[PDB]
Amino acid sequence: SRYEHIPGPPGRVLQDVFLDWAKKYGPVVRVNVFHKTSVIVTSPESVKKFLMSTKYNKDSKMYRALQTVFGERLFGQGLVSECNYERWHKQRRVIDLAFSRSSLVSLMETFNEKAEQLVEILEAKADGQTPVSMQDMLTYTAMDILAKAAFGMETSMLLGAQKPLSQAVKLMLEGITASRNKRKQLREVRESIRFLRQVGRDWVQRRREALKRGEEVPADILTQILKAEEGAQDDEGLLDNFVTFFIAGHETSANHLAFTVMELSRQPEIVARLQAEVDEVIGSKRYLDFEDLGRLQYLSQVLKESLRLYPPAWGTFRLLEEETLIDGVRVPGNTPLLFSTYVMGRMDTYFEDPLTFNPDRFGPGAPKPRFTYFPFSLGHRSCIGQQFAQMEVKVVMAKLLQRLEFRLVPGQRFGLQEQATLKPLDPVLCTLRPRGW
Ligand code: HEM
Ligand SMILES: Cc1cnn(-c2ccncc2N2CCC(C(=O)N(C)C)CC2)c1
Repeated sequence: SRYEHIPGPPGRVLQDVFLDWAKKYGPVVRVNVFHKTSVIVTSPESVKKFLMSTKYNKDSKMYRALQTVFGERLFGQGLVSECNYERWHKQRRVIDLAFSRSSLVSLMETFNEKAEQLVEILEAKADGQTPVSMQDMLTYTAMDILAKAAFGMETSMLLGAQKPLSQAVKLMLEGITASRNKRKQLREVRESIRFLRQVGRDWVQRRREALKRGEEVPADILTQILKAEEGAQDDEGLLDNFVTFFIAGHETSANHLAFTVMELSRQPEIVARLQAEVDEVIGSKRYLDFEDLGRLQYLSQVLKESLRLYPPAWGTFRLLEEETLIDGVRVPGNTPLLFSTYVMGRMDTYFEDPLTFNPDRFGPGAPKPRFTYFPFSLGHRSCIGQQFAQMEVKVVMAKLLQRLEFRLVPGQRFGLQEQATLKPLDPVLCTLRPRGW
């Protein structure tokens, strides 16, 4: 009864239903998400008010399925799932040192080496007939980049290594999804989460032994995760952030690459423009320097437009503590507010011809979306990995565009699925040819 007065109803995802309801019932709508009543707020005035203030914190109840799944601690109180401002701020300021401009410049060698490994694997299959799952290959690439860049470890998923780890990630993602929506599935999810935390324990002990033996350890994300727990009572906070960064640092990047390859397979004119830009900026060069990234201006526009239609992370929640009038609607206190870049990106009120893929929306002369577009969120709880992700994805896409042509296999769909994140429904099965052919 406390929400009954709020407007709302008497390869698709629940986000599409929410879009239909936002269009029909307006900027403040009652919905059920993760088994809880919430209110989706889709005005840019509400996005600005609630996301750009430290007054409004995340609603912990809407992060329970990241904290713990089926009684197994997962992300716990790591950087994503910690909803107490002062406990979040302490870890954020320490882990931020690993995402400095200087830190990220030093990662270009890892980005380039894993992107080059992926394109050599794909060029050997580029016979115009062998079907290749681009969603699988891009996920292996993202995992190998993350493991190396963040932890100094070689997963070698591009070589077919670490299949139990790959299985553990997939079952954990299925567990998050099932928790927010029997005996075998419980056992498999629970053992997968323990496996991932045990990977953390093993790799933290490997790093600690290296430091005690006096070996060279390059400062990385893991250095700062350890620094954040200096003098803590135990290792549970460290393993929360290990698992947080192990998962968050590859899954959305993979999803974003797969969506971009999927959408570009039906945009031959935009591909011909991207191929021309990479030819002009990097030419024959095997290696992209940091200064080359800023020169790939049309690619950066294409990747922004991909995130507008296909955001892997569709949004965020804030807790409304006190009854508040939002856009002419009385919203009771202690209510989770849902913000969706997926919903707002598909509203004609905010984007003209919203289903058209048009990179010129992000062109230099174009008016910037004002609080209608937030694939990395906004304000103090925005993605810490945003610049890491934009660099690694531009490196991978630039090297694909330099070397290969992709055709989506007929019958492959453009629809979405929601696990923990949004990603293509289908494997993005393509045939490949070398450029020139
Ligand atoms: C295209 C890629 C990515 C997208 C679309 C994305 C999106 C987002 C979004 C929407 C949030 C806000 C989540 C919330 O409010 O609950 C967020 C937070 C976060 N992301 Fe990402 N992310 C990406 C890549 C990364 C990468 C590469 C890393 C790590 C290396 C990462 C680590 C995190 C962390 C730790 C947070 C929590 C930040 C905090 O609250 O202080 N993400 N991301
Ligand atoms: C499990 C998982 C896989 N990838 N990520 C991810 C990657 C990078 N940056 C943010 C991410 N998450 C997306 C889920 C999102 C969530 O569950 N909310 C809002 C309730 C929180 C932020 C989390």
